[PDB]
Amino acid sequence: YDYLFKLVLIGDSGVGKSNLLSRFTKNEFNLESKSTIGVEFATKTTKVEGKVVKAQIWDTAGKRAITSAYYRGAVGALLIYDVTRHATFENAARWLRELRGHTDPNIVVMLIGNKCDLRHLVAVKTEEAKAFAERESLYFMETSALDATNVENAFTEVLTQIHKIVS
Ligand SMILES: Nc1nc2c(ncn2[C@@H]2O[C@H](COP(=O)(O)OP(=O)(O)OP(=O)(O)O)[C@@H](O)[C@H]2O)c(=O)[nH]1
Ligand SMILES: [Mg+2]
Repeated sequence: YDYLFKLVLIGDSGVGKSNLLSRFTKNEFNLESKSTIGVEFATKTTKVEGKVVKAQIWDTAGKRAITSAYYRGAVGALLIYDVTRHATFENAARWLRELRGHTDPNIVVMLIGNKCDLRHLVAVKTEEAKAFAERESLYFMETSALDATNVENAFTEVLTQIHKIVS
């Protein structure tokens, strides 16, 4: 734990939060996936622009005054929606204002369109998502936990920019 960056994943149920966490930390995809009970953790150590960082990534259910303990100390946040279900992207702003009720204004937040491997079912055009990120100063990437496309880039990018702030 040279420096340990706590990151929280948030977003509605079944957007792929847990599988995202699984593919980044252990490189595996839980097909047999159940809704997350409580909060689960997973760490990974990587070196961002030349300084070894430990990420300590928190995960919970999309569904208890545990929110404050959930967000406490988070210096990063992945706002995940499900590219194929427009209702997941719509209440991302509602996750966003909860995430800013319980964190610092300078947290590094990436909006994430997960499941980009389901190309024939995409219900969210990337320019409405890019518009929402522009409007809110969010980073943004499309990802597939199933294919691993952009998962590492999503996390390391967050980690790198966290590093630039506190370095
Ligand atoms: N095709 C495809 N399916 C995915 C992808 N990521 C997740 N899924 C599926 O979507 C379902 C939800 O996965 P989870 O990671 O458990 O969903 P979640 O966001 O963690 O939901 P909660 O933990 O209950 O809040 C699972 O059945 C996955 O198989 C993806 O990238 N591509
Ligand atoms: Mg889960």
